Amino acid sequence: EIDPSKIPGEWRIIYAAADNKDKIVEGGPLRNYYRRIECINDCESLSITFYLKDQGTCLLLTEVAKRQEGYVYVLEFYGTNTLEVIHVSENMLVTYVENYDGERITKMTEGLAKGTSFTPEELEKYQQLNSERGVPNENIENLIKTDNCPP
Repeated sequence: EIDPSKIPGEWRIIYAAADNKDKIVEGGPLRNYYRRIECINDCESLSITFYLKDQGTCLLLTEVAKRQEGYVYVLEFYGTNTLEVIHVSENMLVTYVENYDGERITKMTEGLAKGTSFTPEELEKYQQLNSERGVPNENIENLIKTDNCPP
């Protein structure tokens, strides 16, 4: 059960995982450094602020994802995406994204944090969510360690 009151916040991304790992490694289009999620009209839309890093340059973007059904949203960004908020707590948010780039479908997750770094229970929860959705835990990338764009 998703509590929409917990969705908004100054989130940072710790981990991402994808079946097509090339999408989320450094230089990949779906390696996105979160800064903020804002709910618009009671989460009818999510306004998501994040950085892309390209050739050493930090690109600060805000993209708006529109509600499709429940907490599944849609946005065009390097292809057609659905983005689902699959877990949210006071300190953790996990997304599940399906991206179609005209050639491949990519299934991926993002593990976002507030406060201190992911605990062991948070790490395990993230891996369990991945396994439930067929996203390989062997394809987990640590994003926070390469996030050197402005706070």
